[PDB]
Amino acid sequence: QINLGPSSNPHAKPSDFHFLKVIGKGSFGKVLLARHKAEEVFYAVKVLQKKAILVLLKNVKHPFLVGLHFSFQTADKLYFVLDYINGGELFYHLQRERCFLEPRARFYAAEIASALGYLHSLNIVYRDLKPENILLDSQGHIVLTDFGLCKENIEHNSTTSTFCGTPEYLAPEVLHKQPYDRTVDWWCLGAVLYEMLYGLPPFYSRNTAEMYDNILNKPLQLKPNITNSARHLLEGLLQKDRTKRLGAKDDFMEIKSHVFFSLINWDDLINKKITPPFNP
Ligand SMILES: O=C(O)Cc1ccc(-c2c[nH]c3ncc(-c4ccc5ccccc5c4)cc23)cc1
Repeated sequence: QINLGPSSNPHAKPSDFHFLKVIGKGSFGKVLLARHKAEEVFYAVKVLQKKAILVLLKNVKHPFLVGLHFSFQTADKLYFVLDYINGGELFYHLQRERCFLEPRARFYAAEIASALGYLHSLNIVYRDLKPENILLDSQGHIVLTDFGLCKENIEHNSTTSTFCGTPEYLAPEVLHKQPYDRTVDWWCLGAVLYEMLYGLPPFYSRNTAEMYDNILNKPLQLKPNITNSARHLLEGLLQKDRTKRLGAKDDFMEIKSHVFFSLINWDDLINKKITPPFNP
């Protein structure tokens, strides 16, 4: 038996679920579309094998983090019942539109920002924010797929391909392989916003090794057609030196109070009062 925390359900079994189709295979297992036999509703169920593991689960609730309903385990597998977020991946919409308008992009960046800031206040670092970790809900609000699995305890192939790697934003410090502090999430935020405005990740290249080389050595070139506030924020968030990066000295308060997010009422944002610019 593995300790799963307060969300643990000693009664729940795989026999309670009707699995329909595979949702998505990640680094830490597989996610499947399942309909509860009794309750008659749809859940995204993440399954991870117990032989893959070498104080493991710490679920955090937030209007912009996916909700963990309960968790259960068999002799071989672990199950994590999550909200089925149906609005589709944010970056699917991005591809279909080539890029986002600034008010649109700000909205999404702001919702992600708040969730990251809240986690840091509880001494939790997101570590590896990816476009595949960002979804919109039925209404059009940002939902992050991370629910609290201790990632530094799961055996998985992190092997990187030569051309056309898995979309991910590796900060300069992560490439040097230095411990994750909060400021790594701010780089990821900046990279998410960069891609939202420009259509591709910062320092992008078809060659993965060339891409890493850019991240480390090539100066951040921001093309025109974005506002000064957007320009200044990206310059701040995509600082290669993490002691100079925006949100180094005062974390979320540096992002929250930035001129780019002037139009954001953060109280209304968490309370989902600002209606999403796009409805799925
Ligand atoms: O597996 C990993 O490591 C990382 C990871 C990835 C995803 C999720 C995830 C939790 N809940 C979810 N609900 C829905 C979806 C989802 C996916 C594709 C869709 C395509 C079209 C329309 C709706 C779609 C919905 C994905 C999740 C959790 C962990």
